[PDB]
Amino acid sequence: NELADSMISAEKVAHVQLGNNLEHALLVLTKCGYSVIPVLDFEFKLHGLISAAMITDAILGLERIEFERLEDLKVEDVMQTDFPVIKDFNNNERIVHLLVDHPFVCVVDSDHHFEGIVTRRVVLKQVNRYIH
Amino acid sequence: NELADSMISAEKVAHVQLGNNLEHALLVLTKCGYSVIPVLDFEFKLHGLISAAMITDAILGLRIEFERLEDLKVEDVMQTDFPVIKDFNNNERIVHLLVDHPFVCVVDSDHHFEGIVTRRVVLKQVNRYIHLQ
Ligand SMILES: Nc1ncnc2c1ncn2[C@@H]1O[C@@H]2COP(=O)(O)O[C@H]3[C@@H](O)[C@H](n4cnc5c(N)ncnc54)O[C@@H]3COP(=O)(O)O[C@H]2[C@H]1O
Ligand SMILES: Nc1ncnc2c1ncn2[C@@H]1O[C@@H]2COP(=O)(O)O[C@H]3[C@@H](O)[C@H](n4cnc5c(N)ncnc54)O[C@@H]3COP(=O)(O)O[C@H]2[C@H]1O
Repeated sequence: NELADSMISAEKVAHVQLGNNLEHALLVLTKCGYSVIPVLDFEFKLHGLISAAMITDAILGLERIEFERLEDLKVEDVMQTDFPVIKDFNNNERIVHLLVDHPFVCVVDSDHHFEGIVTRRVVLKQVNRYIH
Repeated sequence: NELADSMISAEKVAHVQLGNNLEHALLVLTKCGYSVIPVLDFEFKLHGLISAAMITDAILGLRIEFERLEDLKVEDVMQTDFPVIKDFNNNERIVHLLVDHPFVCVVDSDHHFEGIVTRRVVLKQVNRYIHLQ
């Protein structure tokens, strides 16, 4: 229902490049402001999602949060790999069902090439539009 | 509408307390799994919202300076300008805020924190409507 024409194009999407370390990923997360962003390789294929909580949980020590380890771990060590996806817009009831539990959903082609995202905000804008 | 009945009760909402340091706030954020949560005082008054993004941005030097986490208080970085629900008389205002806020706190007239209203409850009704045709 014209969620297709609303998808946030991949090139406007903040992301972390695969292979980067967690120090770098924290920097990208902090600068862009977004709490969960996708992880891509140099061909812009989607491998996972990353957040600050994923990074911090991975450096929890027995006495302190071991930040010195941020340099040593890479984003693929801690990124989330099981996450829903959209391959086409012929099933946009699925998008809405999905958005109930996921702030955004990645859309990809058959080769898992990252096309962009659909966000809750897109839907809620339309809901507020039909009431007022 | 039924928006009132679907509020998440306060006892189910993770929060950090005033006066703690930024390291404490990170541990709570990381442990509870939510990325933005309220800041309450010892009487359950609502004072702010805090995320890891606010925390890390506050120690972002010229490199991130994690050593200052023990010296900064949550009230030094928490967000203090945010909307709140006082009543459920104007629920189309609640739909309007969810456009730009993943959740909105509801308070009583003394700013005691009573719970939150999340985008998720509106999205469920949307999904329900489409399932009925
Ligand atoms: N820089 C900004 N400008 C304006 N509003 C902002 C904003 N940052 C956050 N918000 C508001 O906060 C909501 C939650 O953002 P969060 O980063 O947790 O979660 C976001 C974020 O993780 C991801 N996302 C959205 N846009 C993105 C982008 N350009 N790049 C990367 N990720 C994005 O999708 C989730 C849902 O986004 P949605 O827009 O529905 O909902 C957003 C948006 O309504
Ligand atoms: N344990 C869990 N079980 C089921 N689903 C989970 C979950 N943790 C996260 N999610 C899903 O992820 C969405 C975004 O969560 P986030 O922590 O960014 O953003 C959350 C968080 O900042 C806050 N929030 C919601 N419930 C909370 C709670 N019990 N305590 C503290 N904050 C909460 O309101 C935002 C919107 O929450 P909403 O439920 O609309 O949307 C949630 C929820 O649908």
